[PDB]
Amino acid sequence: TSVEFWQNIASGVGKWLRAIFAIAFWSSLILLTFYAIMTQVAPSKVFRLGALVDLIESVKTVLLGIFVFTASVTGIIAGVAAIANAFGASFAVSPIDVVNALIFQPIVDMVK
Amino acid sequence: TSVEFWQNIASGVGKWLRAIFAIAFWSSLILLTFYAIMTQVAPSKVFRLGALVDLIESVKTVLLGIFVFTASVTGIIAGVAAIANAFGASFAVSPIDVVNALIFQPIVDMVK
Amino acid sequence: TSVEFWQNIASGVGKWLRAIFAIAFWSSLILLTFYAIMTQVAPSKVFRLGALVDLIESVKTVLLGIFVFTASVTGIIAGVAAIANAFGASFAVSPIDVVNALIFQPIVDMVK
Amino acid sequence: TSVEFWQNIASGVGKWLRAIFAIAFWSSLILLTFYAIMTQVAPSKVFRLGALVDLIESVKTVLLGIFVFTASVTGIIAGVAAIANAFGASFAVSPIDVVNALIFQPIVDMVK
Amino acid sequence: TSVEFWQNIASGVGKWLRAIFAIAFWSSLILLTFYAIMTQVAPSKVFRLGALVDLIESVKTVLLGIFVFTASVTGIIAGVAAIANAFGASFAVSPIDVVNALIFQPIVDMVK
Amino acid sequence: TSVEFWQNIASGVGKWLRAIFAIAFWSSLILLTFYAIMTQVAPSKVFRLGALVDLIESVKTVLLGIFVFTASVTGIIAGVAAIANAFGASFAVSPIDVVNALIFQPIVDMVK
Amino acid sequence: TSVEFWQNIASGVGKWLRAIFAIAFWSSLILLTFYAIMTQVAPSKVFRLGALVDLIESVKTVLLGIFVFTASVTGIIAGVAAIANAFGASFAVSPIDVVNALIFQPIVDMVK
Amino acid sequence: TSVEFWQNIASGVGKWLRAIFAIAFWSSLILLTFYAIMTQVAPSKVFRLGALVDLIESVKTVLLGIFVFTASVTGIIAGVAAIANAFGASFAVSPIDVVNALIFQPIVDMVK
Amino acid sequence: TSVEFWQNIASGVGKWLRAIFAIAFWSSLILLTFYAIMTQVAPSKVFRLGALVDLIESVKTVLLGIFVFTASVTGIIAGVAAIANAFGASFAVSPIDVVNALIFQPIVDMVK
Amino acid sequence: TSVEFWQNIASGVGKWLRAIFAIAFWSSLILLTFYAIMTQVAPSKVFRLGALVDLIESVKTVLLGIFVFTASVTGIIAGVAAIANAFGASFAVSPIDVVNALIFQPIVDMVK
Repeated sequence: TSVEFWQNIASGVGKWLRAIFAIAFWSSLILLTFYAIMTQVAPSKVFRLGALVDLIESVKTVLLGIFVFTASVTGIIAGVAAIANAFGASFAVSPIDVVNALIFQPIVDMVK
Repeated sequence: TSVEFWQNIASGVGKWLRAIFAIAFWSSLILLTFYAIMTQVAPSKVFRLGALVDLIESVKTVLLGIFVFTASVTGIIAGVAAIANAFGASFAVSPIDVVNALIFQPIVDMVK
Repeated sequence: TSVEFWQNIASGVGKWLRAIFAIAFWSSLILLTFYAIMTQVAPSKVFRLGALVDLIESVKTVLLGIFVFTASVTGIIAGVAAIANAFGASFAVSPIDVVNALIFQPIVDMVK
Repeated sequence: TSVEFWQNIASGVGKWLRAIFAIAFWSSLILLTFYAIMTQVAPSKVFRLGALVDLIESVKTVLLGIFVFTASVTGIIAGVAAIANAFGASFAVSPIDVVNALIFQPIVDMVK
Repeated sequence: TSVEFWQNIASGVGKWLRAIFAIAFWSSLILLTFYAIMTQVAPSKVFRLGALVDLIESVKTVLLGIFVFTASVTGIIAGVAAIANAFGASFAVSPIDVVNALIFQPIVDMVK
Repeated sequence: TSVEFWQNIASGVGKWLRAIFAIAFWSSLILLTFYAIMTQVAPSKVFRLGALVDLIESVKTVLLGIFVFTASVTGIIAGVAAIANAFGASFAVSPIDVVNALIFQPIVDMVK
Repeated sequence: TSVEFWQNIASGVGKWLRAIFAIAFWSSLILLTFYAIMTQVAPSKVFRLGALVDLIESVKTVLLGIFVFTASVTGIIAGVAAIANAFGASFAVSPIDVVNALIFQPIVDMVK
Repeated sequence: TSVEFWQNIASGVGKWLRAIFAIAFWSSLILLTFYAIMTQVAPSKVFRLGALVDLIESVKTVLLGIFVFTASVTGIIAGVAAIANAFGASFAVSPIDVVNALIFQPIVDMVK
Repeated sequence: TSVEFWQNIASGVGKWLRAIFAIAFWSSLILLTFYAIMTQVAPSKVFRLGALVDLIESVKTVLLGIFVFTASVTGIIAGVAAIANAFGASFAVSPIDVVNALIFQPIVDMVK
Repeated sequence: TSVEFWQNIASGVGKWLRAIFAIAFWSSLILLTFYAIMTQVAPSKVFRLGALVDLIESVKTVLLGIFVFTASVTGIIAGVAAIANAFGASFAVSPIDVVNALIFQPIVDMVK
């Protein structure tokens, strides 16, 4: 119906999504903690060993997911910036600012 | 539904998990004590010897579990900090503070 | 063919599904009991230990499933209620009543 | 096919399982008795000593199993009761009644 | 190409499948026997104990599989019979006859 | 490929397994005899005492294994017979005949 | 690109696979030998007993694998031969020759 | 990479394993000799008696291990030979030659 | 707009794609290395075994992918060359040069 | 974004992985040393015997893992080299250099 309506809805959903993404990262951390208490308390050696293995699995998968997310954001922004070339068009969007704000800004300002 | 709802639930579950993790560490200590009384009271020499061996087993496994937990936390935090590089992004999260608060802060403030 | 026909079929299948869901929850409880007798009777220590571990696995998975179900119901109802906004539409559905009736009402009125 | 069919089958299997669980507990008691006669009759001192040790092993493992069972039942019921909160839902199930009926009611009414 | 061709092929494959299903049930029985001789001959106590545990595992899994099969057959036949209702259609198929012939008829007429 | 092929292979392996099971039982008997000659010839008192203890161990473990085997066979056959109920299905398999033929028939017809 | 090219590549990979399969069978034999020396040299009785048990495990699993392989080959060839029927088609492939050449021909011509 | 490479590696490891197995058998013999000198020199009667008992233990365990090894080799070879039947396949491997070469050929050609 | 514009863009994207394909192959190699360290460090035997299995999985899938890629390139080039026939048209493109340059040229000139 | 960026990241992760792999091998050596001190200090004979057995287990598993790693690397490189054939393509990669640099070069230059 009107432009600022869509602007407001997009901004709201964006902030909600980045907030819940930070919550998701810290939930991965708490799941790391849960596997820690599991390997601390599990009676048999084999269960503690399996808890250590899946702890390493969780840390590796969270790191890989973060890597893919940041790499994809940088890739899309740099691809659009480069595709502005070969045509003469100027794309001054400062990719570092957007890749910082979308990825690491919501994460940092949290205390557990 | 709302952001602070998820924030509160995550904070509550985090504090509960760290508290029960400290309880778990001190339960490992009391299990050490139980093996101590076992090797103190076991009539035959062989049973006292086995109690000593599994006492050493328990101390080694608790130390290894603590090592894996702290190493994994430091590894994930430092990996995200380093992956902030090569892209120009800034990740000022003070990894020492989080590795202290998640690992050793709940443990220290307990008296048995 | 006619409206009340579909109304009746939907109501019947809904009541059947909630009844069998309560049966499912209490079957999870009886499976907990089965693991209890397993760890009570299993001759070797290792089998009792594994029964304890999978008992904890069962309780954690049933709790997680209940959490996801209730959270999803609350999320859909609150999302529709909020999407009634930004347009002026009124959605007076009392989400608490529906999340109670769909989730906890069938469960409570059962005795094992 | 029909609701009361599943209700009857679940009730029957539940009563059978709790009865056999009480039988299991009293079988642990009779195994205690068997180790008692073993340490009473075993000719060499070492065999009587080992019978005493495994008698203590049996009593400790039965006590630990009972503890884990009752703690898990209380934990699941209290977790569902608490998860009824933060949403406004009411869960009036009287956890004490169910933890009594599932755990200690079948055990008490037996004479050996 | 022609109706009785498909009728014959379906009947043949059906009889072959039910015969091999009865063979499968009696092979589960012989596997029970193999675990019996294992726990009878295994030198160490721990191996006999594990053979007893996996013997119980095998009997429980065969019983659960038979239960799921018969329950699914009864469920599909009764569901089609009930779905004949609410429309006025008549479905006189005698579900007991089919659930007997598909499940227990091939099994009974075998001697090991 | 064909039904009677599988029938013949199953019957052959079944008879072989029951024959070797009877051989296993009588080998348990000969091991009892070996412990008897050990406690008869062992020079020191302690070795004769230990031979008596492990003789009792062998007899108790063979009796327990036989008990578990026969109880499991009776349990599976009676469970299938009872699960034929609640559905109307008839399961006329004469459980006593099968529990006799699988358990005690191969054992009896042997002379040592 | 051309027919005999694919013919040659398929023949080469087939001969390589059957040769390495024969190598695999004889490696199972050498693993049997390794468990033999383990149970011959293992100092404690329990380790020799476990080596005997896993030796039996290895022989049973190799025999079961060979059985499944030969049964599957015979089953596929006989199924295609039978499916040539009911349509009038002739399938003169001599299943015995192929089941011999694929299974036992590479194995026999080896000396360890 | 190539067939004769795997052939050579398998042959080499096989010869090494059979040689060390013969060394193991003769080491069992030298351990018999060590128990002989122990019972010859042990001052107290009880220690000589215990040395005699564990000497008998060693001879019985070496004989049992050799029996299990040769029986397992004969069993696997005869099982594959018999499983060649019921399918028409020919398995001309001369089981006696392989059971001789794998078991007794390395042992005989040694002088202590 | 102009021919050499499209020529330049196609050449640039082609070189970028072949470079990242070589990077992908060497990343498959480093993933092989990661599974190697996993099976080297994994505490329990089962985890090392699974790491070996998925290591073999990775090598087989990389080899199959390379095979499909090179076979598809050769197939398309040879198909166009052959379709030049039956019409009299000449297609002198030297398929070996293109299948070398597109497949193996980017891979070889890399050092890890 | 750019080629040398991916080149640098791949080279860095490769060197890090090979360094930590060498660390892993020497950690296997130190674990061998730990089992050595265990069997040196363990009071009862049975514990020293078990330490010897698991010492042999550790050496065998490290040797098997190294074998699988080097064999897989040689296999993939030789498979790609051979698949360069049958198409005319040239693959001059010197497999010996890569199998040396990826496997043994990081290991050798370490002093413990």
